Amino acid sequence: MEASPASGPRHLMDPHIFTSNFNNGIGRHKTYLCYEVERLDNGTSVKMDQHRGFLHNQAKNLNSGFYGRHAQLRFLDLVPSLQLDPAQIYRVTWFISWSPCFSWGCAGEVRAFLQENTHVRLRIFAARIYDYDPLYKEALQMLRDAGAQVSIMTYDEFKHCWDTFVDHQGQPFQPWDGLDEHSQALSGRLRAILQNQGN
DNA sequence: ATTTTCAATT
Ligand SMILES: [Zn+2]
Repeated sequence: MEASPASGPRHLMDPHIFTSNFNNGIGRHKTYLCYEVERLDNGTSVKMDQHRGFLHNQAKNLNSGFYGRHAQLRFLDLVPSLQLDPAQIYRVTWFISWSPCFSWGCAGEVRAFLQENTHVRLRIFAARIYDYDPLYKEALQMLRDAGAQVSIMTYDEFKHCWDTFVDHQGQPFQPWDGLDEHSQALSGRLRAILQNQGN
């Protein structure tokens, strides 16, 4: 297991794990949540020294054997840690490999946060939409009520994501021929869920 | 455009 270099900083993401996790292929994949924090200044976006970070659904705990719930809930507690103030506007984007998520408290608590902080802008990016049965359709509409901000990832974003999430020299990102077929479906799948809004 | 996928330990 070569894994990422020990002398290297944990801020860099391994290329195999990043590609394998973003590959969305059939086999074994660990759910990962990536988020970014930026400070807006009079309409001017400003980035801090380094607030990039991500969370995984895999943790350790043999003595308690207890596992954390949805990674989205854990990030919710990360909001108060930053101590965001209502006098300023901050842009927070959450990236999740899967979009579907059945739960009566996950989206419920997340929706309550948006209602409590209407000045906070939250963007949700769905790398792939296929994890829960069609029921997730109603769950998506519930979150869309307060999170009316849904966007799909594009191949161009993948190139930048690798450089931003991965910074290796001599190992360029090698895109797989699968975004074109899903890229068009992602737009069709996203509008399909919103099409129910006409009802 | 589609691909009948692992996640709590030893
Ligand atoms: Zn959830």
